[PDB]
Amino acid sequence: HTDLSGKVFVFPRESVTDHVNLITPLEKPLQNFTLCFRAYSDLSRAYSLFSYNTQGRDNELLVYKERVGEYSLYIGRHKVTSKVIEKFPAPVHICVSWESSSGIAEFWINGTPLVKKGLRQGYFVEAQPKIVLGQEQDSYGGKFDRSQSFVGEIGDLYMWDSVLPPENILSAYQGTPLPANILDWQALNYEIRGYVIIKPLVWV
Amino acid sequence: HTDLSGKVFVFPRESVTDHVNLITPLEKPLQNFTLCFRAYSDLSRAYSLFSYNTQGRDNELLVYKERVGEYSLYIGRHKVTSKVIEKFPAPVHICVSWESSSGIAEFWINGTPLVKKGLRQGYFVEAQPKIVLGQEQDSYGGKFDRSQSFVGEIGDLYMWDSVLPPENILSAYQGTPLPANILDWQALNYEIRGYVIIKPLVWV
Amino acid sequence: HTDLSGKVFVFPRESVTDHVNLITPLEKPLQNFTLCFRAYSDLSRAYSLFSYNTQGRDNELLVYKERVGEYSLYIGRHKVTSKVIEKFPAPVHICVSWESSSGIAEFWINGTPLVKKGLRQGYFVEAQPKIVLGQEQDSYGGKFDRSQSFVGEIGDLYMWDSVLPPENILSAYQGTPLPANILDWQALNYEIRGYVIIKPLVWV
Amino acid sequence: HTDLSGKVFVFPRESVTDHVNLITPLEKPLQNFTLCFRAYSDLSRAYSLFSYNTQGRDNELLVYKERVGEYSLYIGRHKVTSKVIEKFPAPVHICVSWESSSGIAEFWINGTPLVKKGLRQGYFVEAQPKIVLGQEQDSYGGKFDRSQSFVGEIGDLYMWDSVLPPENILSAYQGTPLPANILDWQALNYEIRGYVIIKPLVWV
Amino acid sequence: HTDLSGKVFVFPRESVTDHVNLITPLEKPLQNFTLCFRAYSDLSRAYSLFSYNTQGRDNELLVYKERVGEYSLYIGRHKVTSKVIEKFPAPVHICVSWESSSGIAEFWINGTPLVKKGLRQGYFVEAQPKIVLGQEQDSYGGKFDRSQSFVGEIGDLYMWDSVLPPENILSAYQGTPLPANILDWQALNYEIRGYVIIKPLVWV
Ligand SMILES: *[C@@H]1O[C@H](CO)[C@@H](O)[C@H](O)[C@H]1NC(C)=O
Ligand SMILES: *[C@@H]1O[C@H](CO)[C@@H](O)[C@H](O)[C@H]1NC(C)=O
Ligand SMILES: *[C@@H]1O[C@H](CO)[C@@H](O)[C@H](O)[C@H]1NC(C)=O
Ligand SMILES: *[C@@H]1O[C@H](CO)[C@@H](O)[C@H](O)[C@H]1NC(C)=O
Ligand SMILES: *[C@@H]1O[C@H](CO)[C@@H](O)[C@H](O)[C@H]1NC(C)=O
Ligand SMILES: CC(=O)N1CCC[C@@H]1C(=O)O
Ligand SMILES: CC(=O)N1CCC[C@@H]1C(=O)O
Ligand SMILES: CC(=O)N1CCC[C@@H]1C(=O)O
Ligand SMILES: CC(=O)N1CCC[C@@H]1C(=O)O
Ligand SMILES: CC(=O)N1CCC[C@@H]1C(=O)O
Ligand SMILES: [Ca+2]
Ligand SMILES: [Ca+2]
Ligand SMILES: [Ca+2]
Ligand SMILES: [Ca+2]
Ligand SMILES: [Ca+2]
Ligand SMILES: [Ca+2]
Ligand SMILES: [Ca+2]
Ligand SMILES: [Ca+2]
Ligand SMILES: [Ca+2]
Ligand SMILES: [Ca+2]
Repeated sequence: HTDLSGKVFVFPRESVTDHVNLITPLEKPLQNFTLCFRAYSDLSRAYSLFSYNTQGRDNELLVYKERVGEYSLYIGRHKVTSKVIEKFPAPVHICVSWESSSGIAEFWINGTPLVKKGLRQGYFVEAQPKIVLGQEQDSYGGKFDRSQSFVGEIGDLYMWDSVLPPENILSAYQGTPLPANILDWQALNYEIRGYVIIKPLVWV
Repeated sequence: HTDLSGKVFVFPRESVTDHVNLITPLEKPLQNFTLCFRAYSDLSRAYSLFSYNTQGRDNELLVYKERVGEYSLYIGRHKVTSKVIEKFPAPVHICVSWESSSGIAEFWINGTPLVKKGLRQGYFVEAQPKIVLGQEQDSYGGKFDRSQSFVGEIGDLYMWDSVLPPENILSAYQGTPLPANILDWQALNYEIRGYVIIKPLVWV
Repeated sequence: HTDLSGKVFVFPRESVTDHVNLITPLEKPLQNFTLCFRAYSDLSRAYSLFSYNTQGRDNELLVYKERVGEYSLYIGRHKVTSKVIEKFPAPVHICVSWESSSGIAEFWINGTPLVKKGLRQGYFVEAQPKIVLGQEQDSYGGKFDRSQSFVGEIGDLYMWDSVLPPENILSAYQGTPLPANILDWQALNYEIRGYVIIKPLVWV
Repeated sequence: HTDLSGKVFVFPRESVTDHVNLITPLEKPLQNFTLCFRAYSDLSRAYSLFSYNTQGRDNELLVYKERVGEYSLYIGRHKVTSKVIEKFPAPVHICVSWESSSGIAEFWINGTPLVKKGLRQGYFVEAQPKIVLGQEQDSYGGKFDRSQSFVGEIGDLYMWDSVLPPENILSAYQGTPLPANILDWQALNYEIRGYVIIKPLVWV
Repeated sequence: HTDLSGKVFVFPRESVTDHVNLITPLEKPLQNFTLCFRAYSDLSRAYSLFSYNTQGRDNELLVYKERVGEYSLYIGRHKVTSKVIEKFPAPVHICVSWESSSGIAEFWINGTPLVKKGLRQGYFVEAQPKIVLGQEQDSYGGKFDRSQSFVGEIGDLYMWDSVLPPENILSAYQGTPLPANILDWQALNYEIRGYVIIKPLVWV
């Protein structure tokens, strides 16, 4: 219930402590989802963008940046990776959807679709998650790793319990996202832990 | 008899099992043909795009991607290769024609002609093929190789028993192909085997 | 009290001793500041752009170019670094701000914001500085290092005791800078030491 | 005489056999000449573009591609080479002129002049040539070398017994060449030997 | 007293002999000068562009190209070098000025200023020079070096006994140079020695 429109979280340093917890009242396992957000980082090493863990389940839903031009999604421990030509460093808009019935994961980078990949067909992503920005969880809420920490800025984060069609991905990219029912940047419940600063978004 | 307009086959993972069989009424050997399709893959290793084998004849008609920027056509186990400047990764539209009387092979990449090459002048491509997408055949219908598997998306596949002139190549590229009499994306008989998913084409 | 409009300092050679002292009656420690200037150098080795030391304190406020595309700010010996795509050699406009309350350092290169970083939250930059262009200080006013010397041209330098908003940054870059209260190019007090020549600015 | 307007010779494979003989009625030594043609090849090794030998005299007039971006002219066994930034692979339009009185050779690539070079000032290129496309001659009409063979397509070839000024070079590049008196694509006397196929020009 | 408007000197081969002597009415030592000319060469090795020697003094005023993207000026055997982004091979317009009072050398490449450098403050360039294009002098008029020879084309050369302001540099670049009192392409006294050919300028 905080509207962060026009603002970003800044993770201004590398650490094993700095992070934001995102709170969602999700109690039903997910068959489908889409996650979109905007990020600006000049890290060359790998890092976690979005870490969603549940009780007894590490890497239940994880968006991980392997290196420049390579984006990975983990579902239930398994992963897929797709490549893109991108400038570095540069602000980026990232969406990824996943659909249990087919296992298909769709990444979109700056409104451009990456090659589809597939994993975990028939799997249900569990609910009552702990969701962390800034660090990658290895436990339910913790066990961070400095070498996976995100340094930079994140904004405009939305998560839906459905697979967005292309037009709705583009809406989000263009700054007019459709209402989101899992996480909503315009009505976000979060906890800052450590050194995270909220600043205006100046790089769009 | 299936209309796949606006859809693609997604081969969402590397494997030695996942493939699509394409079924054609072909009992007469081929003197002339054109084959067009659209593909999107972020593999950098080599892979088969279109594998056509006949009884006792490996690589009877094979479209094979050597590496970024290099496309090969095999006719009757002989091969030619032509080069092109292309982005990686990127969607591509590929056409290739071959004419027995001259032996000339013409590749067209995104509506741009590659340098013509020639092979097997006077040869007839054998009939009663097994045609496979997703894997490269070494037997009549099988003996696949994981290191040659296609991971990504293929759509808009057409095959004609004639050599198309440039305007019809361009028309296919532009999404208004001439009706095709060997294989036709709008009236396709196919068999999915293993993990292959049909999805909307979102990258044109 | 000198108007350097349309002029630059030229540091025309590598040396250990050529430099300009910038004089400001700065008696109270700084909680906030912004520094903007234009520079043109074809050095590929590291160099100091702006060196501010106080008695007994090295690198109290230092803007340092590590290598092409990498800009560093030191506050009380601690540093942050941010990256940018830039041409080399090329003239550049650089602004950097820092805010004690948040620790946030903002670099802007040719009116483009770099990724925010953060350091020294709650700190105050010490007053009574010696401020040097052309050389990096390791003592209070001296102990230079030719391998860190700046060779090239600097102009349009301003320093304010506040964090400028983006509109004021862009005005400095391409419009009328807001008059500045610590250092101001239209009313600058300076001392030339060694081989430094004032010339018209010809590269904007 | 044959009008090859809108057509090309296709040398579809590497060989020591495949070539075209061109026949001119001139029957005089050459003091001045210009030669223009279009070519499209994806060879990265060296190759002969135009080979003119006379009785007992190798490399009497030879246009030879050393590697991407490097064009050589031999006159009377001596050579010059000039460089250009060019795309690879790509269609190219090539003109070269030579003037005995000055020795000056001018290459023009896609209507752009390369650096002038000079050779054989005062020499007369011998009369009664054998002129070959597709292979490099080492004898009067033969002694080819597969490692110097041209694989690809050639069209729009014209040769004049004078040095064309820039405006006439550009006319040739644009597809409105002045009528030519040594060799003329619109009234060409030629002999195909081995595997050379005439096809429509599809790459302009 | 020869008007070379629209023409260039072509140095069509590497040699230790080919050169042009430029003859000037200059008789007093030089405190200030500007030298502009256009050049086109595809040499990648080092070479001399303009060699001005006086009795007993090598490298009295020398414009030397170290390698692509790097231009050097020698005054009285001392050297400065400045860098630029340039295409290779490509025609270039080069101006360089030097002012004894400050020691400042200003290179301009295609109307774009390079970083200023400084040398020989207070020095007077000696009079009664021998000025050579095509070779680098090590004696008063001679002692050439094949590995420093200029191969290619030079035109539009002007030398003034003052430091030109930017507007006048740009005029020369654009083809409307001010009349020049040391050397002037429209009223030039020169001696061709060896293989140098005058041709029309075709690459502007
Ligand atoms: C998941 O999404 C698909 C469309 O992608 C939809 O057809 C399906 O009903 C969704 N499943 C659930 C449980 O909402
Ligand atoms: C194949 O093409 C050639 C030339 O285009 C033509 O002569 C021949 O009839 C074609 N063959 C068939 C069966 O159409
Ligand atoms: C400086 O900005 C701070 C935040 O660091 C702000 O709260 C304060 O008012 C400013 N301090 C001064 C001396 O202007
Ligand atoms: C070749 O060109 C030169 C120009 O130098 C001219 O003098 C000469 O007559 C030309 N030769 C012929 C046969 O036209
Ligand atoms: C050289 O230039 C300076 C300007 O800095 C000028 O004062 C001086 O007179 C010039 N010398 C001559 C002989 O013109
Ligand atoms: C161990 C490791 O490198 N990674 C990469 C992201 C997921 C997984 C982890 O830390 O849990
Ligand atoms: C053996 C091999 O490397 N290749 C490449 C494509 C055709 C052929 C094959 O697998 O049959
Ligand atoms: C020691 C060193 O390499 N540096 C780089 C700039 C700051 C610091 C110094 O010279 O004081
Ligand atoms: C021997 C050789 O390498 N060459 C290159 C072209 C001309 C010459 C020849 O084969 O005759
Ligand atoms: C010796 C040498 O390499 N050089 C480079 C230019 C100046 C100087 C000379 O030849 O005189
Ligand atoms: Ca984990
Ligand atoms: Ca971890
Ligand atoms: Ca096979
Ligand atoms: Ca195989
Ligand atoms: Ca220091
Ligand atoms: Ca130091
Ligand atoms: Ca030969
Ligand atoms: Ca040969
Ligand atoms: Ca010398
Ligand atoms: Ca020398």
